[PDB]
Amino acid sequence: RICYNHLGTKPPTTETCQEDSCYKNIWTFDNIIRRGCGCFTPRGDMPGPYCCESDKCNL
Repeated sequence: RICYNHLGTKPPTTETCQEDSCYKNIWTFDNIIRRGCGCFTPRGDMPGPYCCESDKCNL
């Protein structure tokens, strides 16, 4: 659905996707935070990223 596509420091913008969820985690590759659609990959208690089930919910 419409989730946030803001990339850590990159310019923050929303992005429509298929997963009604929105994943926003600090773990990434070159940047740091990344808001997308769905949940992160290593879901668990060790990591503390942010997944959600609403549009633009990972702001």
